[PDB]
Amino acid sequence: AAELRMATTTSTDNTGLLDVLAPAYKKDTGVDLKWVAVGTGNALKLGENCDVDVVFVHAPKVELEYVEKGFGIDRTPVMYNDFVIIGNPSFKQKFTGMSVAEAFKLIEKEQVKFVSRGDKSGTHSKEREVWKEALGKIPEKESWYIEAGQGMLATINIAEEQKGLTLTDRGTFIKYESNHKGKPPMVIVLEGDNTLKNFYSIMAVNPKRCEKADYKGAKQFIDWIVSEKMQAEIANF
Repeated sequence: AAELRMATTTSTDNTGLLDVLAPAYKKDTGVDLKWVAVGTGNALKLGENCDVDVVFVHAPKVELEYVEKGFGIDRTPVMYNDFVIIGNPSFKQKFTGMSVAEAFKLIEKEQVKFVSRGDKSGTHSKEREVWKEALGKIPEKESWYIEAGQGMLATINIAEEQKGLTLTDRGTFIKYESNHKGKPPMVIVLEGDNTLKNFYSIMAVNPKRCEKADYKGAKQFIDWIVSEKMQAEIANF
């Protein structure tokens, strides 16, 4: 009967993360998670306006703005659905033992085809971050660096078509895999590096501006997530 009201993002909702957390939380705590999944800006606006108790999003840029502006507090990452580098089976041997930075340097050196989302995407700005960390620059103008301007799944097909590489979240690759049953066009070629980790952030609505937000409920949920049992539990999804 007790509940906690959450504004989240349509892409976050689609990962199923929340559908995993909610039953587990109800079991430990007796509280029902209730969420609405909208646009990023609107998810934050819902917290800004005192419509929810907590906010759950996937965009570190604005998350930080948000905290700054005074809208959210207790920013708390939940790691999930890590990014991986994929390409045809040829490539796996190529990078064995390597960090992402070492592999990307190699990609540049040998000029292997790399396909970027090249759209307004969470995956795209992440992938840009990875090149920046690896080379100190985004190879935007290199002949081998192609910007598709397409959804994740379309840019995987382009990478496959041009016998090159791309960066995708694990969830989509799983979907891609269920499509091409049998013998794989595409295969995980690099994973695990810390810079490839994926985080979704929970923030509590600031009680100082939202007198009637259930900040208690918010802090309880956040503490639960942050707790070792759930830290260890989450890592094992």
